[PDB]
Amino acid sequence: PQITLWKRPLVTIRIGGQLKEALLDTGADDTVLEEMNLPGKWKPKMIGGIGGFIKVRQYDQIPIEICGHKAIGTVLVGPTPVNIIGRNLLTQIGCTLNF
Amino acid sequence: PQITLWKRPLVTIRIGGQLKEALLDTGADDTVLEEMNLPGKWKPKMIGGIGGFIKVRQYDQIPIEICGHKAIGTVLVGPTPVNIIGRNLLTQIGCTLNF
Ligand SMILES: CC[C@H](C)CN(C[C@@H](O)[C@H](Cc1ccccc1)NC(=O)[C@@H](NC(C)=O)[C@@H](C)CC)S(=O)(=O)c1ccc2ncsc2c1
Repeated sequence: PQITLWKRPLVTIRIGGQLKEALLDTGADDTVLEEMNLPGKWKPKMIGGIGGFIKVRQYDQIPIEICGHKAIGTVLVGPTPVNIIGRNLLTQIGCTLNF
Repeated sequence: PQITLWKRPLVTIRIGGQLKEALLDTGADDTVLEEMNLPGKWKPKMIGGIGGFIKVRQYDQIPIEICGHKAIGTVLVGPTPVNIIGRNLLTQIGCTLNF
């Protein structure tokens, strides 16, 4: 699809057996999901945003389908106000910026 | 151009006659640049994301050339981690997300 940027580029994603709305975010190196109780091992991480840093749980090799396109990779989970699909997954679904 | 996402989508901008490197950030509502001088009146504003809010200076109707494309719009200036081109200007330059 083509997504214009008049509004937030929110799309439906499928992860760990939930459908979620998530921002396709070219400014995000990593994918950051709102708090959710994913199974499996994780590693602690701190990521820096506009207001400072938050602590997140890093889960590896998590399947995520982004409206139709399958990806698998690292997902960070923590107290973000929005689900963020970052470049690690955007590259996998062949997402580009175009102008 | 078409810009892939295996690297940060950093582009050269020209603003107030100065060249800077800024991140094309579809997850950002607004454009916020690191502390710098810009001509004209500004008003205090606060903007937020992960880690909470920061105080910025809002400059309206500021010309910025982004990767050779002209925009004129709101530029926020403050303690952002990186120079960010947000949707307010990405829309002006005709930027879309495609996959
Ligand atoms: C490169 C620095 C950048 C800040 C990283 N983040 C991604 C960014 O697009 C966020 C997304 C966002 C939107 C709304 C609420 C909260 C966040 N936008 C924002 O924080 C913007 N907020 C809004 C409301 O658009 C602000 C810029 C104000 C306009 S980020 O979200 O802080 C982020 C994401 C992934 C990641 N991986 C490693 S460090 C890292 C940091």
